[PDB]
Amino acid sequence: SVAHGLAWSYYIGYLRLILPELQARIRTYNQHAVSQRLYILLPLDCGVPDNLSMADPNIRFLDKLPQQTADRAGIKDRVYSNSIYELLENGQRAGTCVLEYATPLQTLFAMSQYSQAGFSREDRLEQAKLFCQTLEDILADASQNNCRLIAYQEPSSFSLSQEVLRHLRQEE
Amino acid sequence: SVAHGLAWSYYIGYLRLILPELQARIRTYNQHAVSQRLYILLPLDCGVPDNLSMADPNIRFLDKLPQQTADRAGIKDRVYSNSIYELLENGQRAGTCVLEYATPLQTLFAMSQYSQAGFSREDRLEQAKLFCQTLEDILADASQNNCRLIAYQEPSSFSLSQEVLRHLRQEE
Ligand SMILES: COc1cc(CCCc2cc3sc(C(=O)CCC(=O)O)cc3cc2OC)c2cc(C(=O)CCC(=O)O)sc2c1
Repeated sequence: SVAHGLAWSYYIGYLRLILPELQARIRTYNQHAVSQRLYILLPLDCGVPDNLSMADPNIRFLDKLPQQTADRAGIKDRVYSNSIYELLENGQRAGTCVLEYATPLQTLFAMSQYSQAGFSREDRLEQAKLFCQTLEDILADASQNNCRLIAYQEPSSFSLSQEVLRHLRQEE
Repeated sequence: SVAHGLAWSYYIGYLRLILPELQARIRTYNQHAVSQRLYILLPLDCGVPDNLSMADPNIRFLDKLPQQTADRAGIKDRVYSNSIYELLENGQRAGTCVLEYATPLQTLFAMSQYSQAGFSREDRLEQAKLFCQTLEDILADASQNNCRLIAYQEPSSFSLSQEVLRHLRQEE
């Protein structure tokens, strides 16, 4: 309901707008190597920290991609900013990619805390799963070649960098 | 459902982040007069053009506000851009304000066109109304002093600039 709408809104209002322009931005950054594809982190616990290096020190901020701008609903030159991270493994750089969390999962988290939202805290997991499955279904028929969904459930020793590396290595 | 979630997501993922910083950005622009408050256009027909001057020539782009940046879900310095418009009336500048459409209304429009979205085209109006009422209910208890909702239904001679001016003049 909320998850279904969030997945559609994230796709329509964000991914549909950045993904067609992403490959050219990465090619530009590389010519001035960062992997292609936006790697989207989908923690099913809906824990969305703003600083990726805090979630895993082995996920190290490298640089920002050149920004994309577009006139969007009266916002002239609405800016789309994306960050490049290096993934470390036993002190070695193992991968470089454009990475971010899916921000609707932070909305699901925050909504469950507001009494007026009518969203119970114990419904978070079911809604996160529906969000991930819906987004997967959208991207299958859309965008798909320009991004990779990294959905995961934390157990208490978990490596976020290893989770991303497993997806990055699958691309060969 | 989709409208309820969109209203909550627009508030949590956007308005909650820009509205506390808005007054300082407008004060800065004025000291270097633009009205305070973000004026949000809510067309119940869900018609969201990207260029405001196309919707009404009497709504003239003036300048961008200084951008706001924040680290957001792994996006370092995620940029929030907002545009300042002058409102004209019989060739006279009648008001100056930060104006944009609510982008979730463009999501409602686009969702109704995608077969996979399970959203019928004839449900748009009911969903737009629910989105506007929910956002109003959120802002009443939140942010409210930093923005003004301009919800309207087009009839076939309508002045968008006059609709905004009526709200702007109410602020005195
Ligand atoms: C219009 O519907 C959406 C929905 C999302 C999913 C997250 C929740 C949310 C985030 C944003 S961010 C936002 C704006 O920046 C306004 C202008 C614009 O839509 O581009 C509007 C909304 C509305 C939202 O819920 C409806 C989204 C996420 C976006 C991002 O820019 C990702 C990074 C971030 O969340 O700040 S644009 C965007 C647009």
